[PDB]
Amino acid sequence: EADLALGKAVFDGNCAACHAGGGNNVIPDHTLQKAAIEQFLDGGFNIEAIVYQIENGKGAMPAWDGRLDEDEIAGVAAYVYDQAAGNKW
Ligand code: HEC
Repeated sequence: EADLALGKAVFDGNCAACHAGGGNNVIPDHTLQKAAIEQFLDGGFNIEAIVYQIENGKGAMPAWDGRLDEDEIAGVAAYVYDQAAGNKW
């Protein structure tokens, strides 16, 4: 599901610290656009993957399974996925 209203509100405080504007801090190449996600998200460019990765915490990335609820797990994923797909980053 998701509503961008909520999803971005989380992003701003939670994700942006690394991925501000579809960026990174730790790995300045792994963004959140499709050219990154397609290869660097184990599972490839899918919402279900992003859901099932955001919670699990791939590599040098905090696991969100206990921070981000069945709501914002959907919320922020949907947000970044839209940006990614659209080129709206
Ligand atoms: C810095 C402490 C991070 C925070 C905060 C978040 N992410 Fe991240 N993410 C980070 C890194 C270094 C990586 C790559 C790890 C590796 O093994 O090299 C990622 C990866 C992602 C991906 C997959 C695509 C990619 O860039 O490799 C996605 C879809 C992603 N991250 C989403 C995401 C969201 C929505 C966050 C807030 C809930 C978030 N990340 C925080 C580092 C960091």
